[PDB]
Amino acid sequence: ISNKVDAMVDLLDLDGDSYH
Amino acid sequence: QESLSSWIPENIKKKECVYFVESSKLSDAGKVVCQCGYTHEQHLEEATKPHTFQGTQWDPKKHVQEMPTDAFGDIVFTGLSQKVKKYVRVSQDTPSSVIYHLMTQHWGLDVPNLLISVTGGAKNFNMKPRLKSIFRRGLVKVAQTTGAWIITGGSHTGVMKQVGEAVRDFSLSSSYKEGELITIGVATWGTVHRREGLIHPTGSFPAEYILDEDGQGNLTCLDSNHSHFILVDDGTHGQYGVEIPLRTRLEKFISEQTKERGGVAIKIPIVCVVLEGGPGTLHTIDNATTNGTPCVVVEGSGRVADVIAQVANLPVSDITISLIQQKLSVFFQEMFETFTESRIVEWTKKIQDIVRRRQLLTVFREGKDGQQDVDVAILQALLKASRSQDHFGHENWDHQLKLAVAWNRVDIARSEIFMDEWQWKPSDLHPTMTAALISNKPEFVKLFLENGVQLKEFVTWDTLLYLYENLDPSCLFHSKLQKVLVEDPERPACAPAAPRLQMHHVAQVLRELLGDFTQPLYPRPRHGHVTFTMDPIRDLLIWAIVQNRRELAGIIWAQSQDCIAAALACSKILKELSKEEEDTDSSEEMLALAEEYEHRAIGVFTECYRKDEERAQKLLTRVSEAWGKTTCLQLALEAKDMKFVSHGGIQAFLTKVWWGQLSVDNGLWRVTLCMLAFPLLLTGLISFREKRLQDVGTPAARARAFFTAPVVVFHLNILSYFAFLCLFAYVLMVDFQPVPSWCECAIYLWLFSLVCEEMRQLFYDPDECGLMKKAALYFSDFWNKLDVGAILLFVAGLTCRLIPATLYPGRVILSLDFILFCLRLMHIFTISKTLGPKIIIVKRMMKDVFFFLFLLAVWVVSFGVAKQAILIHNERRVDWLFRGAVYHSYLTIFGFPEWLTVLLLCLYLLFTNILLLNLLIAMFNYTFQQVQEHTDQIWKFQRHDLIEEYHGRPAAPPPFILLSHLQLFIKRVVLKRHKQLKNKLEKNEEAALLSWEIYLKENYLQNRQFQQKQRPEQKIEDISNKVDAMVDLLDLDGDSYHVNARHLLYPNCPVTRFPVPNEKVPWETEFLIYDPPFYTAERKDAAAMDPMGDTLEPLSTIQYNVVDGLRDRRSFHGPYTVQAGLPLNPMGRTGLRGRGSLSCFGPNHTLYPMVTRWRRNEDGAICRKSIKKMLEVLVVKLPLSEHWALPGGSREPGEMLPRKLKRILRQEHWPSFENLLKCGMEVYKGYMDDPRNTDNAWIETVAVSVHFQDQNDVELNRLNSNLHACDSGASIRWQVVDRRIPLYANHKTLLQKAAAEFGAHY
Amino acid sequence: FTMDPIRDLLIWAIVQNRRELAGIIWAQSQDCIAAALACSKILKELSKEEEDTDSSEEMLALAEEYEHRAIGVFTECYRKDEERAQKLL
Ligand SMILES: Nc1ncnc2c1ncn2[C@@H]1O[C@H](COP(=O)(O)OP(=O)(O)OC[C@H]2O[C@@H](O)[C@H](O)[C@@H]2O)[C@@H](O)[C@H]1O
Ligand SMILES: Nc1ncnc2c1ncn2[C@@H]1O[C@H](COP(=O)(O)OP(=O)(O)OC[C@H]2O[C@@H](O)[C@H](O)[C@@H]2O)[C@@H](O)[C@H]1O
Ligand SMILES: [Ca+2]
Repeated sequence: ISNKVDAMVDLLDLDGDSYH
Repeated sequence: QESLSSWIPENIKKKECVYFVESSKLSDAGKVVCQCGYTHEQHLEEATKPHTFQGTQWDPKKHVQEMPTDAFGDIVFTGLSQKVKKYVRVSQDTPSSVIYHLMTQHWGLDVPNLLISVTGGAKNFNMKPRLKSIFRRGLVKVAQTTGAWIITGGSHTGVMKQVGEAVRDFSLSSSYKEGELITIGVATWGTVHRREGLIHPTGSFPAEYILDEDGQGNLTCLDSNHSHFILVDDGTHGQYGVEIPLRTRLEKFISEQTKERGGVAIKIPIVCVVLEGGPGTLHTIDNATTNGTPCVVVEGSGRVADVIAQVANLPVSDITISLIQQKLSVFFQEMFETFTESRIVEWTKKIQDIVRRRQLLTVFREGKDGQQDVDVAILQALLKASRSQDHFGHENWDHQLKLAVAWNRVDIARSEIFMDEWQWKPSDLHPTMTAALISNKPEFVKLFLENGVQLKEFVTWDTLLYLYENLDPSCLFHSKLQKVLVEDPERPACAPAAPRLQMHHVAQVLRELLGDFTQPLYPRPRHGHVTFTMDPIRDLLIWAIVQNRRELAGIIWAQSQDCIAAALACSKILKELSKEEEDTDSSEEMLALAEEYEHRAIGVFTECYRKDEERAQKLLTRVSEAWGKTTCLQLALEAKDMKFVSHGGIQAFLTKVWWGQLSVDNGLWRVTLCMLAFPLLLTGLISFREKRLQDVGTPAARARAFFTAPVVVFHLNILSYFAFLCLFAYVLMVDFQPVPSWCECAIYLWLFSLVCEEMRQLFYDPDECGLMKKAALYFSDFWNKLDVGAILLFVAGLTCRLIPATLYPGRVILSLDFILFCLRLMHIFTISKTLGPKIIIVKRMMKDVFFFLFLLAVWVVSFGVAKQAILIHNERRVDWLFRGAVYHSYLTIFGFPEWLTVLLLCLYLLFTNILLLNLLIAMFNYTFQQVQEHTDQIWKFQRHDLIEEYHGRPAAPPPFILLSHLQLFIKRVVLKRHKQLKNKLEKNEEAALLSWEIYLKENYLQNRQFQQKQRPEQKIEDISNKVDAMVDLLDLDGDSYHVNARHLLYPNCPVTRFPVPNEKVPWETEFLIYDPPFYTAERKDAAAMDPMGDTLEPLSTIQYNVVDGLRDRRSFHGPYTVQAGLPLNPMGRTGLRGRGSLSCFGPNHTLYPMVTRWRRNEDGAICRKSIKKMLEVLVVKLPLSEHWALPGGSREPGEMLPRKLKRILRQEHWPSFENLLKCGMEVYKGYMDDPRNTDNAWIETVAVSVHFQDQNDVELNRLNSNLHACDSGASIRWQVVDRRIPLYANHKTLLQKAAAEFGAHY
Repeated sequence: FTMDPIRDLLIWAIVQNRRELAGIIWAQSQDCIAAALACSKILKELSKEEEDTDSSEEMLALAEEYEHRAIGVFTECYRKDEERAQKLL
């Protein structure tokens, strides 16, 4: 359950000048 | 005390209406009232005289006068309490310095740390029970810790009654605790019921006031719980509200003008708070918030609270006067119809001017899921207000944090106070560390540690003394320390009776708690910057462990120096303390803590054993310098540290001592066989370790090293004792004579040798200890008791054998002696593996079998006397019948006549053969059930002292121990343990050993906390915190006017103006109720200013928007409209008709010059902000302005208008030169917002800015020399520029407008 | 009105083995240490004559809980001020 809810909180937390 | 009673009629005044101006509306049975009607037919306490003018509508400025006050003093309520209460009647206008000097000096109230001013509804107040709960715990809990000053209105009604009750019961329930939550009440002198008894012309040092809740018409009576009383008088009688400006004015002067401890100033923080109110409440909040005190309102509480809390986050322009009465009439639904439009516009104006200043207000929100405290609200209402009030203040940074300690808010203090912008040094956290420690707050000391406070630098000597001065008085150790310190006899001469607390006192109680063997820890002085002890963290550990503070001690153990001594000492102290506790809940926790510390000691030592064993053995035999010159092992012995001594490696150390110089594995039978033959040891018969003795065979050294081992001396003493018994038995059996034999005298010689060995067993003193205590620890031993009983019986028997007339007595006495010696040999079986555990149970069951056997004796005595009385003739023989019946009773106990014989034998069979056997069965079941299996650990703990006693003993069997006694007795005639059980190591060695130890501790701690992370309760807690963060994350998915003009309280002129909302400001919008008073100043009819303050006459003829000669009566912005021959404000409406204190109508033109320069560092380069730079302005402070402001003058003269600001300030002749140099740059011109604006006479300005770019010698040199500044002013000085710097807010607008011209910061 | 109302309601709610109702109305009681012991005495004197194998166990455990409540109040009042707390017995 803890691994499930940590995957859940990870998924919910998921939401130049060119010179010489 | 009489200085007060003289001082009050000198100092304070009180108001007096002097003339009868008879009121038109005659009062309710007070028809003779002259518009105040206090105590006469008139409003007079003197002759109601004509006074040369009977002025109709007698002016309160002109009629009412001041008089010296006599109504002061003390008070008591008749029977309702027993304590006394101070009270003072005070004038309407009084300097707050006077009242502060009174309350400090002549009342004896020290300076506070917090000022809560609570306000609410007085006569008509109703509350839900949930609101009632916060007053009982939230207000009292936050008042009682910080040492607050609850200031409120003094009344017996409503909310003030709730505060009065909720502070009273705390004082009763405190159970004679020190200190009382001081409470000061302020009410008006007019609306007091029975105040005629209070006026005593002399000093009323006693007084009596009886409250009566019957005669309350217009008036109201006092409350009986407030501890000081202040009665503002006004001269009026029934007025409500003459106490608000005095309370608000006094609160500020107390908060921000009295504490200046190391610096400029430091302000005592201050909070106003409301519950539910009406028209008195809004005026109080509005008058308070202009003075800088924050205000927290509570949601879900009452009428005014809800209508403020609904309009909290709204924009300021969004308030409609319709919306006000709409939200008003629903919450005021009892008296909603009692509202008129003028009351609606007044309340709309007040709510507008309050919710403008969003910094100084907070809502409690009534979160109602935890319903946490007032404290979480009050802290944020401090912090938001403190930043806005000042940015350079440092008192709030250190004064605030301390307060945040006392309510246990670590998330707030971490997030808000410890973000940035403090620039603290770490040692500056030292005093606020200390109060975090005494108040037992582990979280804040953990946060200070993670922020970088060093314990080793922190604990000074005097700091430790102060720590012990403030022990928790509930604990047992405080009572024991008090019982010592009161019984301290050597403190004769001092100013007081209770002398002091010195460190040798707590050292003396610690020595008696710890045991006799240690030395005193702290020395007594035989008589700086920072005196340090030998080891600081030891002392703090002792302090935190005597008071049963668990989680605090668990932190500061982790920084300890030498840990294995420390955990065992803290186990010993707790076990010695938990016996004398006598409270059924303290003893269990105080025991389990000691068990946890035993676990910590085992956990460190089992690491250090596994890393390197032979070094880890050196850790036990070390003598610790810290804990009073003892070792670790003896400390573990005295504490009955059962689980510690049964560890494997320490038992291996004990065995390695036991087998001595030779190896440990060669068994016992081979030991007996090499004991049998002398050169068998010289042969390859036995083992050895330390192979220089095993390989290189030096047989003299090998024989000496063989005899040095204590197993050898043990077996030799056993053999000699055995032969002693056998030859003693032979001389006792047949070889006994009245003349002494020779086999007898040899045996008496061997027993003399035994008694001299027991003598040196008693007299040996390795370290100095109590000699009587040495005898006590001797005689506490079981086998010592048996040995001394045997020797005293022996010398008594030898005395009896020296009597030839008692030979058969004396001989059999020496028999009984023999029996004692037999039990001595049972001592041998303690050393076995398998028998000692059984011997323990015998030593157990002796204790109750004794008290059983006494009962058996009384039973058999009763039986014997009964049988002797029933079955004999009447006889009194000496030893015939009594001894015959005693032998018959011994035959019975060791193993018509028909009915009586059957009755006697059946009584014997039912009694002595049955029930006491069942007592024995039950008692020994209860005994043997209890022993369980602990017995092996009891034996392993019992193993040590035998090895000790044989290690100390000399090597000879006791016929030859005299050879040992002679050399030791002659060495102690002329002028120290062995170095295998206690040795003082090299200092250089001990440093390396302790560093190795303190390395290994941190390796223990990680495994400890990591496996503590695997308990399931920890996992459930982590899952709950995860899902609460998850539900929080998922739950996550105005019109600019002249607002300083509309603001009330026209300065230096006690008048008012009309309430004007944000709607009816401009001249375009019609306001049908707009009726401002035609207000003029007293100096509006005066000198060279225009006399048109009373321009209803045709005297108003000067030029409008044109220069009427020297009066350039023309705006820089544009042409003002004229109505009824007077100009109107082009900006809108202000609420006051007339000229006011201004010179003339329209604009009154003035020039505001500002000087600017750069702020350099110590080098001379520009100091830098985050992006911009630092700027300096030169400002003035007048002696009666209490404010810094710009040196700007009225432009009534042409060029000397800066000299009209600064003739006295700048110079006289060089001032005209700098005025020639004053050709600078202009930033802003036109109409200016100001509180001195009516609808007619406003202020227009021109603003010039002159600058110093170079900060060396140039234009600035002329400003330096051309300065005669000290003319008629208090102070002028240069000043840093920032957005928080003190000034008029009107001038702050000028600086924030002109700071863009040079790019300074903000 | 009677001499003390909440006493009577406590008696009524405790003779009928209503647990969670009695636990509420104990909290408003007047003199609590007498009340918890009286309600323990009534339950122990009643649970003997019950003769139902399921009612007697709950009717006994309730009395044990009320003994716990009396101890819990008295150990507070002892710790605050001992010599006044002796006057309570
Ligand atoms: N100082 C007073 N003492 C007792 N009663 C009062 C007082 N002032 C007003 N009252 C009565 O209270 C009634 C209205 O009470 P509310 O509107 O609930 O309270 P409010 O008038 O807002 O008074 C706020 C009160 O709090 C105090 O800090 C302050 O002295 C102010 O008077 C009125 O009928 C009035 O007679
Ligand atoms: N824009 C403003 N912002 C704040 N306060 C103001 C402003 N304009 C005037 N005041 C206040 O109004 C009060 C009366 O105004 P003036 O006396 O006309 O102002 P000024 O002449 O600059 O000050 C005279 C000073 O001499 C002292 O006797 C007196 O204490 C006052 O500080 C003063 O105390 C001043 O502090
Ligand atoms: Ca002995």
